[PDB]
Amino acid sequence: GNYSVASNVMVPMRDGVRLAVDLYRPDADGPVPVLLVRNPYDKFDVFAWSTQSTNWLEFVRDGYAVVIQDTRGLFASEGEFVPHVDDEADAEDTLSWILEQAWCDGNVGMFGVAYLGVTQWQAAVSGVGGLKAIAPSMASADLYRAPWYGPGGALSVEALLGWSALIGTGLITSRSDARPEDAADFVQLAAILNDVAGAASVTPLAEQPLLGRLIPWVIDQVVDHPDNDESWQSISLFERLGGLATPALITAGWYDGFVGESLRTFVAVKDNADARLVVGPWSHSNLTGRNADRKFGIAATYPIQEATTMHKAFFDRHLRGETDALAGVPKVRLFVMGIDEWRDETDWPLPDTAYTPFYLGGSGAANTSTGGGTLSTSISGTESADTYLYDPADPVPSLGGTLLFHNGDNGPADQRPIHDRDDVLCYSTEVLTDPVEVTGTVSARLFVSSSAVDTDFTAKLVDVFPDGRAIALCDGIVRMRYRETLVNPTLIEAGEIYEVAIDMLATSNVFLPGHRIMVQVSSSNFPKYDRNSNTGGVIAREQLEEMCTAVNRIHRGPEHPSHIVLPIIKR
Repeated sequence: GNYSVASNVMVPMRDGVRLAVDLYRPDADGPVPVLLVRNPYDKFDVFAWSTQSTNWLEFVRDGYAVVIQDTRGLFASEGEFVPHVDDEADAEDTLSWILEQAWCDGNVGMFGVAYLGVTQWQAAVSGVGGLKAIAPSMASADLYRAPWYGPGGALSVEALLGWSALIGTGLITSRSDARPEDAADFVQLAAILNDVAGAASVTPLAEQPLLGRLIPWVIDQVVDHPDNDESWQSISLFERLGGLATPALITAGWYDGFVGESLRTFVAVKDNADARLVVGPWSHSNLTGRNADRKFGIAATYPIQEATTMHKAFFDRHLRGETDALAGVPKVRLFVMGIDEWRDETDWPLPDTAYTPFYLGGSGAANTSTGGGTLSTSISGTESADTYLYDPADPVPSLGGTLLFHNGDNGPADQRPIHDRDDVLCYSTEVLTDPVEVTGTVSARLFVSSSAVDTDFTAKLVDVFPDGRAIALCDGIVRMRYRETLVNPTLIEAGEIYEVAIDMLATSNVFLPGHRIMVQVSSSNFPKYDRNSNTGGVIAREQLEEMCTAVNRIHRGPEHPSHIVLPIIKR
């Protein structure tokens, strides 16, 4: 079909501030269903994000109108920009405006990735009857849990500094008349992006002259609020998701920074409305399926046309009343790593998931990959413990995983470069003779003790290949002061043994014959997470010099059954 495009149509918000939108309307008679996208990266720049989403022009050619809007305070829109705080109201007023237009038939939907996904959850809680469906990709409904902090209570510092530098560069390269400093700033912002770990290594972390100037929010909201307090609660949508009845087509990536939260949104809305889930082996910046030491095959490449077809079927069902539009479409579609194949599922978590404990054990010290650390479904008979020194000045480098900006294009990273570290404990199963599928949420329960009043403990699931590659799958961290709650932290007593849980997000991997299941335990993973100072103080306000090293210990045996819980699937 044919269509037209109207640029910079100004939409008034409740406070009088006008946001700019571009209207892609089909050349048809009568009102049509409409799809909305709220974008902070310039509505004009469609190529920048569309390749990670859908060939949505197909929607317009098929009769849908598409509205792309500049969020408040950015590019063509008026007002002041502050992340997240105005999106709920602005989305509500925008949806109301769309519903009032002559070309809207009363059915509105949304789609988009990341920030363009978070804004959909913020729109969904408005209660606007006209919003019939959303499709949040690689998104979150709880900004503290993803992407700024996490279930463990540690700051995702590389995510914060990287995104902030990107926003800053955008704020500058768009100004209404360049400034004298602009040139210099753009240089500094680039220096941050080329070495995020370096930018995150400065102490006190809270001191950000550049970023703090270009976007105060970086410190005023994120850095200054390490507890999941009221400031975070205010923009979290998660608790309100259970009361909604809005269909949601959710997409996630196993190595994507928002994966944990993306999956949780599916679980939160699947009972009250038509929810769909698609999870590929992608990281935020790498949807190719190709990584430095791991290739998932061409079938793993983000299937943009298939995604477009699925989104159209989803919108046809919920916005155009086509009751059989989703016939044959699975509820859940996962890329199962190892066998490296897409597979349909009827639900997530998968039905028949056997949450199986794999206990830490072994003779001697489990320090380093050449230690004697073992993993077994049987409880260890010997009461032992592995000890190591965690020094904030020398944290374990982040390698792959869900990194967003700091080397965030190699999720399934080979871990061998850090296997020689004494602060990296390794526990592996024997070489497998039969495949073992692990698909679902993953967590660990460790009995630990520290010489400090606070510290961190990390756990990483790894697939060890016959050729030696130790490929990262999923990982988590627990900042001890938040061991029981992210809201009201309390310190620990040196030497006392605590049983703590580490949320390791999720994965889908078949450990094939010849492989080993391995878990890496430590007390740091920088800059994925900022370093714990081991002092019990305000971490972001401490000087490296005033920080302490900590002698940490992992207890294992009959009385302290430390283990990782794997979601075993047997078919």
